Amino acid sequence: SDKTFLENNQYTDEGVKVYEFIFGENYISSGGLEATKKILSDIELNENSKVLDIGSGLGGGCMYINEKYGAHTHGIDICSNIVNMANERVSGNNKIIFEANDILTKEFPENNFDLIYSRDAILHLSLENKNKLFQKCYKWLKPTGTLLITDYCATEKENWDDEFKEYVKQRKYTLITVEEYADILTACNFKNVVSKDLSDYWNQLLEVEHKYLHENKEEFLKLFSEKKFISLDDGWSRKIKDSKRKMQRWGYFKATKN
Ligand SMILES: Nc1ncnc2c1ncn2[C@@H]1O[C@H](CSCC[C@H](N)C(=O)O)[C@@H](O)[C@H]1O
Ligand SMILES: CCN(CC)Cc1cc(Nc2ccnc3cc(Cl)ccc23)ccc1O
Ligand SMILES: CCN(CC)Cc1cc(Nc2ccnc3cc(Cl)ccc23)ccc1O
Repeated sequence: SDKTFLENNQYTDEGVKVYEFIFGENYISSGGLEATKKILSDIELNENSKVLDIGSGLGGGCMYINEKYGAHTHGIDICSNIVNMANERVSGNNKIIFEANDILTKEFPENNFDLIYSRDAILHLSLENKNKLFQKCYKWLKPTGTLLITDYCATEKENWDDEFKEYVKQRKYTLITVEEYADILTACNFKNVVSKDLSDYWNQLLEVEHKYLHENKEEFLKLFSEKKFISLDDGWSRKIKDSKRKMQRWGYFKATKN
């Protein structure tokens, strides 16, 4: 599937390390540890709780959830190179496992998890694939369970410019509106569906990251190339510009089963 594509483009080892430089250790998405603390601030779990992280990446989210709650965390990520990196950071901790697998082919028992959690990963999935995932997610949640998601969203396609279309095409993203996304969750039988466009906050995160990149660019070049620097600088500039003009949006979704 998109495995070899992702492993050999956006999520190369070098690419992942660059992301870590800007998001912080163990994170490859928006706001790293700080945003994660915010996203989980109203979430209640204990040591016996069971957590699924969809697209767990370098594992920072699972580590934080286990650190904060003592919960059992199980991360699934389709990139084997990323999974291997994550595994090497949690070798001592038996309540944190990662597994290399497409979440779509992954099989789980019904009523399994207290929390199903995903941060900026579901944008990789086609529209059809987003639907079957959430139906599988519904099954997997215990009756007392919560689904918790951040994901890239967008304005309708008639408002995309050429550059945004090209970015979405070459990254093989499928981006829908916050409303279209919320619609899928209700269609997949979830209750208490809560949707928020967090683009103002996302823009603040991107700004901190962008400033941080420039402030620490000497340390950056010590580890990476000037080519990788320009590319990253350029990409953040565009995400900042596009969230400002409401073209690219950051969706937050929180839902239950009953
Ligand atoms: N079909 C799929 N199944 C499982 N993981 C997938 C997937 N499609 C994309 N991914 C993964 O989703 C991750 C998105 S990047 C963000 C990773 C992590 N949630 C964090 O915030 O740091 C990537 O590591 C990618 O490999
Ligand atoms: C290298 C690791 N760093 C980047 C500077 C992580 C990181 C921190 C931030 N800072 C912040 C995140 C969330 N809330 C914040 C609130 C305030 Cl008043 C200040 C900084 C915040 C933003 C993005 C980001 O990626
Ligand atoms: C000459 C100008 N061209 C180069 C071919 C610039 C150009 C950049 C892009 N890259 C991008 C456009 C919008 N958002 C982006 C976000 C990120 Cl994280 C990275 C690249 C982006 C796409 C098409 C395009 O034509």
